[PDB]
Parts: sequence; C-alpha cells; structure tokens
Amino acid sequence: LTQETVINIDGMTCNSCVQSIEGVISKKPGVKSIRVSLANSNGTVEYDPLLTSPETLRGAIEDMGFDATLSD
Ligand SMILES: [Ag+]
Repeated sequence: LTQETVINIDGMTCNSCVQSIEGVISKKPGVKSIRVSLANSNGTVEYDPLLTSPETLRGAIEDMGFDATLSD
C-alpha cells in the first residue's frame, strides 16, 4: 500500500521552485501523485514506503536548497 506526506517547504521565492521540485520528485521511485504549492509553501507527495520515505523526499528538497520539514 501507498502513503502520503505533507512536507512544509519554506524559502520558496516563486513558481520556478514549484516546477523544479515537482519535476524532480515525480521521477523518484515510488512517487505517484504530487501537489507542490508556492502559496501554501509545501509539497504534498503520494509515495510507496518500500521505494521511498518522507525523510528521502525531505532530504532531496533540502539538497535542492529549501527549508524542508514534515508537517508532523
Ligand atoms: Ag522560485
């Protein structure tokens, strides 16, 4: 079964962030549906636990260069 994580992504300056983030993350193994937002400053990612995790996703966002932290 799949899970979904809301990662708060702060330091998003404009929609280039949205585009780049969703572009990169959509290609990660296990990822399915994705909804990244400038306005809400976050990334709502549906994923497969066995192939990726909230920490992996958060990690990648942090590597790109944003303040990536889980909603909980
Ligand atoms: Ag931007």
